[PDB]
Amino acid sequence: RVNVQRPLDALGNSLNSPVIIKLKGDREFRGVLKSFDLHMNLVLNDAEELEDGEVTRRLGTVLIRGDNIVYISP
Amino acid sequence: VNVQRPLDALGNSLNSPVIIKLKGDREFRGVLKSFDLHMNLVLNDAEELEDGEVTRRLGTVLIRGDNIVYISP
Amino acid sequence: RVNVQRPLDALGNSLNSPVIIKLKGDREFRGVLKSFDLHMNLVLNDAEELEDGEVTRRLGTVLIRGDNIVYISP
Amino acid sequence: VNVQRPLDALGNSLNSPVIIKLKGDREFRGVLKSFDLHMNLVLNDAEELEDGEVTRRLGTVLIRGDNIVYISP
Amino acid sequence: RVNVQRPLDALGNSLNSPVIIKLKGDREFRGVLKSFDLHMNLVLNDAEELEDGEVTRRLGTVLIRGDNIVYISP
Amino acid sequence: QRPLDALGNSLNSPVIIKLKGDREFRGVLKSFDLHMNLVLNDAEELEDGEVTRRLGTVLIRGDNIVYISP
Amino acid sequence: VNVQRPLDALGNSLNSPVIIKLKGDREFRGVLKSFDLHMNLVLNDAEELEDGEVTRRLGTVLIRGDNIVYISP
Repeated sequence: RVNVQRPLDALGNSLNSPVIIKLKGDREFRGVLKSFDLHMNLVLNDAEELEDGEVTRRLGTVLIRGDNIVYISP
Repeated sequence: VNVQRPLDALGNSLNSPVIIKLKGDREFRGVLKSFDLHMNLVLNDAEELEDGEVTRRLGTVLIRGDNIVYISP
Repeated sequence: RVNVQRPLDALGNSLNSPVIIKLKGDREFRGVLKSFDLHMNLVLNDAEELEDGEVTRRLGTVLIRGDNIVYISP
Repeated sequence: VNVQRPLDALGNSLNSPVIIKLKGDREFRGVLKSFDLHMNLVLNDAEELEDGEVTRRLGTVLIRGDNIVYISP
Repeated sequence: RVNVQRPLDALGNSLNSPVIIKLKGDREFRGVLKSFDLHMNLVLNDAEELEDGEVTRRLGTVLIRGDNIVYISP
Repeated sequence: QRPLDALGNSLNSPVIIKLKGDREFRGVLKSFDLHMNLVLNDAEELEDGEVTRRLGTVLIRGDNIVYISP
Repeated sequence: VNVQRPLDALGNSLNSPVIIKLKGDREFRGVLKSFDLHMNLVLNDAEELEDGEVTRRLGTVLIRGDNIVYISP
């Protein structure tokens, strides 16, 4: 299901489906996962940005730098 | 655990419940399903805690190793 | 549209197109993407630094250091 | 202790009680079982302290090196 | 004026010309760019530090470490 | 062309280690590497000048160091 | 200074007074004696400042490069 040595496959298993991205310092994105690399840089389509639990705006496409990521959940 | 391989502690916890303490004093409890040398890891049936209070439940979650303070089997 | 393993093709796809940049510390920039590298260092032309939706400064061209970027939205 | 390798101080503390001080004013105590060059390390019968008082017991724990301020063998 | 893959070449375009350096913590420096490396470490001559639009210090020659930089503009 | 020598010339001597967050340590330099990770003996931690705690031996990670004064 | 060698600025400042601005806004002033590519450096007769006023006097101090904002000869 998730190769015990490849945690990032969890992202692969979720391509083109809705995911939750928790960022550092209270930000969060919810959108369709379209792409990602080993650094966890990733692209979401039709994404909503949330700050402190509230929606700030919706972005057609967004590239998130992996270094700002805390966790990802399908 | 080889005195030169701290990560072996992780391998010895695969499929077993663990507590992940993140920076910013955030906490996660769940079943360790995967991990790499950077300590990125996947938990199943996970729960996010805040002051001993579950604030979120996730069936599966990928945690970046850079934000981890400690992992307790 | 973007290769599932190359999140950066989203930037390649946006060369010479308007983009929004969100930096750590909440600073925000808008401009025409002209260049970028794997570190996400990038150059914008006709850039505008924003705050509360207000343009607090304009720069004909600016080089932004990638390590300060949270996200980029084409 | 080789003046060319301070980590030897860790090697000399293997299986002995140590004190770990993390950034953010967090502190741990327990038996050192393993560690690497990054200073990631495992403690057994570990305890987390706050003002000298023991807040919680974690048993086995893997601590990431990047969060360490100092280690008192 | 810069290769789409070489954003740092924007620095080369400013050599011996005045530039504006914005650092973390909302600090700004202006001076003539004299040198720079791949880390964005750079040296300014006749440098001045600004705040609210006014020079708060005159530093003359100064070496600025790249990891503190947010952006650079001609 | 090698500042790390300054430390070498201080081996077995009392030094002052100033860390980030305004924390300060004083002890006898016993060992150190290129990353500036170092070991102090009879180390003393202090705040506002007053010693807060004592450590017979401590390993300090270089990445937390602001400066070292012999 | 060579347009490709920013470090020459330090070379040209050896045995000369310099101002070191550190992250956390601390300020140090003293005579530059040595430095490496990582910008670690040694100052003689260093003085620490705060809001423009001295705080401490040091005879010799080694400053780690990673904490530096800028160095002004």
